[PDB]
Amino acid sequence: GDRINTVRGPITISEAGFTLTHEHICGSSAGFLRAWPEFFGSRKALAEKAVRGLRRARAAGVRTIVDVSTFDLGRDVSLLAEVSRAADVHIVAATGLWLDPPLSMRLRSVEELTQFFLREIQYGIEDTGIRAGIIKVATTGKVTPFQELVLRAAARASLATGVPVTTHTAASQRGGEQQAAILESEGLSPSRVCIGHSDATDDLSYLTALAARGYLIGLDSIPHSAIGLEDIRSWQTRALLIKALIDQGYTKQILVSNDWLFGISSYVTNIMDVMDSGNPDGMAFIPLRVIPFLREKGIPQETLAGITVTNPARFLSPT
Amino acid sequence: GDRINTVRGPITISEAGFTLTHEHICGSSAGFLRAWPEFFGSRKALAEKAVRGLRRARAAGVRTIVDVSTFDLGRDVSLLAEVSRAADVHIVAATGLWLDPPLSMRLRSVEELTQFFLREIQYGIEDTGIRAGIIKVATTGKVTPFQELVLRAAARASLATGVPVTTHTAASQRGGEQQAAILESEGLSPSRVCIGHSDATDDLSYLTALAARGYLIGLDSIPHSAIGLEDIRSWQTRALLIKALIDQGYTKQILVSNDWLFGISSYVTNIMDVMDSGNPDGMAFIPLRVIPFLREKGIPQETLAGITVTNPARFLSPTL
Ligand SMILES: C[As](C)(=O)[O-]
Ligand SMILES: C[As](C)(=O)[O-]
Ligand SMILES: [Zn+2]
Ligand SMILES: [Zn+2]
Ligand SMILES: [Zn+2]
Ligand SMILES: [Zn+2]
Repeated sequence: GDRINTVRGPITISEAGFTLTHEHICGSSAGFLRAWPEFFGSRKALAEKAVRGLRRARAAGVRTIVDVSTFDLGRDVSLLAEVSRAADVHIVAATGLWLDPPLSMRLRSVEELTQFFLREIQYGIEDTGIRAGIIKVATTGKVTPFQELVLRAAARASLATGVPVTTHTAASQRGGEQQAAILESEGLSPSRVCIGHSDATDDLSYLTALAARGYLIGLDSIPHSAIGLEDIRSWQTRALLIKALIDQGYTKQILVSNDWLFGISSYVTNIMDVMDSGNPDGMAFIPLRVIPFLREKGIPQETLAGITVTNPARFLSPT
Repeated sequence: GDRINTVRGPITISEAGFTLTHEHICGSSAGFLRAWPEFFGSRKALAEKAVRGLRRARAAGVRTIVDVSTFDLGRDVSLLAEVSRAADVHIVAATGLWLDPPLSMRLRSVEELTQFFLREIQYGIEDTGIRAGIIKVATTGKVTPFQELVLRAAARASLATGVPVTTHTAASQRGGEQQAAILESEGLSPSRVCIGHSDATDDLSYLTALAARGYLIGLDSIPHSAIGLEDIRSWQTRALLIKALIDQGYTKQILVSNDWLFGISSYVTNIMDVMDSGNPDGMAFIPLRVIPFLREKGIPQETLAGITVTNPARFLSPTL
């Protein structure tokens, strides 16, 4: 496919440019932003903060982000569109389900879920006409029966439309292997799938084996190590996983991001200020800090451009 | 004090008339109706079905319903307003939380939840300006820590505004007991509280003990017995609890409803069809079947009017 769905409409592959493949404008819950905007100060304040942040990321070279907020992460695509336009940064929206499905999702069959994901990709999200360009799934180490249904529905929607699938995994339980087995049982190519939060451990055997099968490896939370006052595991250590996979021959399988946001209600109160204090760069942390760090370790310009431009383009191109 | 908030604005107490105090337009989940309207055929189809159902209720004497759908039951107050205007039936909307709070609610403190309930009562729901006139709270048998926070936030919002609290219980587990204990610890008067789904038990000692403390008793799911699930008890057995509480001297404490809905996504697919087959009268079941049954059992008109008109008016009218 020669075009990608964004919250402002379709764009050509070449227009995506430097792309952060796992980000959020807001981390919330379905209906929450509209029912309780003053949780974030106001909707206007949240939008203004997001625009300031996206504009700074753009100044640092970012051209596109993929907002991997699903329905149950409180995705408000109208907000995504507002901020995309004002920051002049492309935003790709997601369908799928994260870890907080309400009853009206949890009690659905695989066939029903498949039709929901297809609606969001092929028709539009809500009444907005904005179409999703990626399918987000989350599991909790040992995949539950419902999460298995979500994975199967995601695979079927991907096979029907060509849009990729991206996952949430938990640290330590090597969640990508369980996810990969289920997705392949549906006939989905690994080249359509990113195993996310893969920078949460240093298990290189796990990462390389997935990469060797053709999975994209989401090293997508690099600055999360900077949130704490003095995290035992540094952001540099997370960033060195990028170099490790390059050195093993898997440059083409790497996707990098911040997994940042501008507001969060899906966590206890006041975490946003801790996050912003630890990583004032926000979404600009990848281009301003991680890229120069890797350059200094001797990774060539061509390799960094391949990771930040070519790999996301190949991933997002409907195939 | 003389006015109740509805989805079309304030009404006077006298305007409420025959009021069904526990009902739903749609039983769903936050965000769901707008993300997947075709689950219900279409939004338009859902709306039209609800308008017909409310017009039928109106023709059977109903003038107001209290839609006790909370945020997490997917309450869409814009839908309520549209259907209210088309059916010419008053609808009182709810704040509070039911049994499916999302993470962004589950992680909130009691102070935060209190602010949310207050905003929905004092400012409006979403950006609609439609204010809630009741606070709904749900618990399961033994109250969980989060449900306790919800109860306390509900009490605090009620005490600040005069708006009443109505509950979901598992009557078979005598759930009203733990609810009452928590609500009273906050200084809430039982006369501001309806212990709901109380018709799901035959334990009259449980019901009368609550009534003796001044709680309103929600005998609010009568036709759910006419459907196959829940229990083997008949709807007449449930309706006889109304007579039982009258005879025990608690007429003033009784509230009656159907707990009906016109669409449902927070259960298995097609359950709405099963429900409609078992209760073709919908929200008209109370006035068309239960009221005549009680008349046949010798309950006088004045008593029935007290239960269906006076008691809801006293309950809903904001009061300190
Ligand atoms: C919304 As997240 C902490 O799973 O990237
Ligand atoms: C929405 As109900 C089944 O608790 O009245
Ligand atoms: Zn995640
Ligand atoms: Zn994320
Ligand atoms: Zn209930
Ligand atoms: Zn109910």
